[PDB]
Amino acid sequence: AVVPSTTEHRGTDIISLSQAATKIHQAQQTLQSTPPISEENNDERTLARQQLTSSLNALAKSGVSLSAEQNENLRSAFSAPTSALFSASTTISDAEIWDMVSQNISAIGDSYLGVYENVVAVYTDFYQAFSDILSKMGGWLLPGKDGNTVKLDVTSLKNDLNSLVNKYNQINSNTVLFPAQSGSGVKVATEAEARQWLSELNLPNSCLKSYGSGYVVTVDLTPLQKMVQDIDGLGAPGKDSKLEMDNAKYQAWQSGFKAQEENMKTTLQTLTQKYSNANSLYDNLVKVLSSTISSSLETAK
Repeated sequence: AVVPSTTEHRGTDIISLSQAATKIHQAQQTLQSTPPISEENNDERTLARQQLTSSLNALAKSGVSLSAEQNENLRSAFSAPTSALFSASTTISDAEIWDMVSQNISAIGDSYLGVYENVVAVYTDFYQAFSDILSKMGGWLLPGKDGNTVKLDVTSLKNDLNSLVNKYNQINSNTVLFPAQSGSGVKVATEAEARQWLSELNLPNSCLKSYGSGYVVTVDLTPLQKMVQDIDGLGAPGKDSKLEMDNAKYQAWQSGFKAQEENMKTTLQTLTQKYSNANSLYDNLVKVLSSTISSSLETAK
């Protein structure tokens, strides 16, 4: 080829670089606009990453050239990471580096981000449910028949709470934070792994539960369960109606009920913030990617 061109890349190379940029961006847009709040949503995030992965393999497979800086840039940002499902972290060829990028980014997208997504999706759904019960408090609290007393429909409150605790007490694909429950038939992890993610999510050991050959991490039911305990503690209700109690008794019970609600709120917040940092971390990798692919298309003629 003695005719002037705009790039040392091949037409077949350019097609790959192009599709990669497409996937990279569609991925980045998907991951930034679709929150991990529903199972369907997570499927789309997961998909966007898989397609971004494929695009990368195509690049590596195609053996698409790469300048020195591009190689070192890509290398640096992607090499030597993913240790302990924590965040921890020569002349390497071009085909070799795409494979690395394709390998590592996928690990992060799955073993890390993917977990956080699933965590926020489960914890979200879980707190939502608790919120809904909480909105029924209206028709469950009425001032005392005479003067200073208050009637609490302890029974209905307790029933609801219990159903909630009962639902998430099971071990299925709607109550497991880690590992993510893909498919039919419970997915367990080793205890070391279970405990790693337990630390990562700053969750109590109670969230750790065994299932056959392995372990899984669930939501934290301690708060809800203390709530039920206290309700049981107010003493058996009236005949079949509500339980009456004076102010002191009621005041103390309520503050406690708020303390427990407050607890879930704090767990949840730590989870979403941590999810955020994960998602961000992944995005920065996707930026480096788009940045390298962009530099690779620059008119080098």
